[PDB]
Amino acid sequence: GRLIYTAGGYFRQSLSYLEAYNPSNGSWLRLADLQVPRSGLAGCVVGGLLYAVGGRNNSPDGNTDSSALDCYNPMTNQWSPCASMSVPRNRIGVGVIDGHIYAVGGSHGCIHHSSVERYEPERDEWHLVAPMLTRRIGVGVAVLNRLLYAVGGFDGTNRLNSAECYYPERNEWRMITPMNTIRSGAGVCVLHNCIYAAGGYDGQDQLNSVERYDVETETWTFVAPMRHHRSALGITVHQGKIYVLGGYDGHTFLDSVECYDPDSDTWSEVTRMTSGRSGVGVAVTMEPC
Ligand SMILES: CCCC[C@H]1CCCN1C(=O)[C@H]1CCC[C@@H](c2cccc(-n3ncc(C(=O)O)c3C3CC3)c2)C1
Repeated sequence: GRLIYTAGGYFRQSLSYLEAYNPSNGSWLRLADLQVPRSGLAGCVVGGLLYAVGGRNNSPDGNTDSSALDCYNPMTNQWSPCASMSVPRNRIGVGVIDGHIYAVGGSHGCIHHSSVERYEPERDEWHLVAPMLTRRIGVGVAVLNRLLYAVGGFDGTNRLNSAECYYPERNEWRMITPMNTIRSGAGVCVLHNCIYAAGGYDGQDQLNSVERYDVETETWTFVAPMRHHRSALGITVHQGKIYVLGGYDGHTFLDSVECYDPDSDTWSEVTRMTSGRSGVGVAVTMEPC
């Protein structure tokens, strides 16, 4: 598309911001607020519609895990509730295959989900698919060659380097090569034939390391690290370059936005969000009106 949308997040409380960044002119642009604050959500795009999935409203007067699926139309600049998932999912992963949205893992209270469900925008309906072999909250999700990948996260006791892959036609999950670094709450995306895992939390500190999985070779290879350690960062791809947005570096909620150029293997600070925050949902689509 054209704009990088960031929705929700957390700073002192769950947030309702919807701001769009234009990598062509460096401009930010605040849009319609989310009807319900939510952190640990995920963002995705299907047929020009932006979707905010799961999360959790950490607020003074209470904390409520969200099973919501909200939908934003850039032409109207309006949100609209859509069908709700079977189960609340905080610290969630999502991935799009054949116009369908896969909601992966997440937490509801202290229940850590292995379950997975798929949303069909044409029927406004969810349906549960096969669960993951492992419970994963704060899981990174990526789609490559119509295959879904769940990478890292937290399973209730330990934080994981493990990763697994879902083959839709079989409705089946299988382990793939684990990462070289334990990552939970990382930024996972796809670029070319590789699945990048950036930052996260490894049980002790926030990570700035970045590695990528080559499906052909089935191996993880480290790559130039980010300039800031990050956890609960937003991540997306725009014109063959990765953008990581915000996160927590261990002491401050970052407004830093970094951009990875895979041809030069370098990271550079593109801009800075209008305020520091972690746990945002990110996606990319057309400009609004
Ligand atoms: C609710 C307020 C208190 C938490 C604040 C202060 C300390 C820091 N932090 C935040 O940045 C919060 C903000 C809300 C969203 C939070 C979030 C989003 C996505 C994934 C995860 N996630 N999933 C698994 C694990 C794990 O550790 O294994 C994690 C943690 C990031 C490592 C957490 C981050």
